[PDB]
Amino acid sequence: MTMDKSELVQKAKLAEQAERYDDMAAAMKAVTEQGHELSNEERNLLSVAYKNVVGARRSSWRVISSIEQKTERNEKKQQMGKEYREKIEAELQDICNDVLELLDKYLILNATQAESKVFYLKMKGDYFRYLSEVASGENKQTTVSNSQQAYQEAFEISKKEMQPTHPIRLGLALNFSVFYYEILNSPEKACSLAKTAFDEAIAELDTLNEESYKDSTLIMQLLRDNLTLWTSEN
Amino acid sequence: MTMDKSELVQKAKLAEQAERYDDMAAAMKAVTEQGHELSNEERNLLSVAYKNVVGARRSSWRVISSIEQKTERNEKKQQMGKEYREKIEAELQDICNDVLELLDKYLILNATQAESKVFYLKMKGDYFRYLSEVASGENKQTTVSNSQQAYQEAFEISKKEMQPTHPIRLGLALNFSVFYYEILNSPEKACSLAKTAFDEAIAELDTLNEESYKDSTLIMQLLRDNLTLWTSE
Repeated sequence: MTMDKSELVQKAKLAEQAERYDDMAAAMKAVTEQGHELSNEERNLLSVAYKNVVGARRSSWRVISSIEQKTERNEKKQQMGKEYREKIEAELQDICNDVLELLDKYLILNATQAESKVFYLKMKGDYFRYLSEVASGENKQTTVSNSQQAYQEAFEISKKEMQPTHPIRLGLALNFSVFYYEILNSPEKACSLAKTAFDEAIAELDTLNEESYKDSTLIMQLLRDNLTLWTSEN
Repeated sequence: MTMDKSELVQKAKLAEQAERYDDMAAAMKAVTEQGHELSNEERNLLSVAYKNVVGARRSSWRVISSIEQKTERNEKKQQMGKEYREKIEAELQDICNDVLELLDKYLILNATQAESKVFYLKMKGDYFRYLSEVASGENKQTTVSNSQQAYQEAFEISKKEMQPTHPIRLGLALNFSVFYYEILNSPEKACSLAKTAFDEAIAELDTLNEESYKDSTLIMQLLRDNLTLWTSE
């Protein structure tokens, strides 16, 4: 948008406080479309806004999907359940596609440092993952594959360029391992990935911190908890 | 759109389960616009949908208003708080105005029994009251006056036609008394209305019935609590 960036950012913050996450996302999409690299604060606002927008549609889709499954002899209740589920699905797809287009058009190509690049490639993986959850047929294999590919690309960059305790690297490992567990139904790959990322970070508990170690240890703990759970479920 | 009434109702119910109240409201608006008197189930769906739609905006408006009064020294910051509040205010106005138009064009004129008519006039009062909360200047006096007028018209019918324990009649007295107290700053009139409604209901306990016993006595208790609070001030 042609609106002042600082005004759009302030509107995003107000929208967040008002719990008007569709407004928050529109403000940050407008900031993105100015075509400058986002600051850390701006990137976080964009990410929170769309998480919450897509989150609301995912929750509605789960509720309506349950109703629609559940055998329905009543012709109008059944047909309206299915049509409404389809309407929510399309809304969700449109949101994810809008994010994916921001990523491909502005965010990934304007990213000039490895950490930002990893952050955005991770987000691409996350939004393909959301699309996967509602996809069917060939489109499902395609979205799953695209999600894996974005997460893998992020991950190789993060291993080459970032410290293993960096919270963005750790957050990627968390999400990627959970992708394997929940989307690909592969607890073995999920464990293998989470274990390596956890062990690599452990090898560098030489952060500083003692004052700020928790920026890393809190996600490390999430990885370690998944590992213990997964190992004690197989 | 091509949906028939049964489809729209089913959609409204699905929308409610999904917490998609804007969709719920749009479905009940379309049902209304078909021009038939609403069933009791339908009238309740419409009321719940719009309560939730408007309630969300009002909640946002209160949040923004509070932030705007903490500060903030900016050319933007106080200015953006005000502009964003104003955006919320126009959204709220558009919702209330849509309801008011449904009420003026379909609901009130198609109502064939007193209880419906009172319900919808009360709602007209309620939605002019919501508009008042964000109005300023001359438009504020106009919305307040319109709220009072609709509540009054409802009240005159209810006293003539409905039992004093009827939950709609009691709910009207509650909302109307609270209007006088909170919006018009007239505690004496507020107390008088609440006290009369409470006293009339209590004199006719045998008109209570199993189906609406709880609904009635809960409102009667609200009226009695306001009365105790107000008289204490």
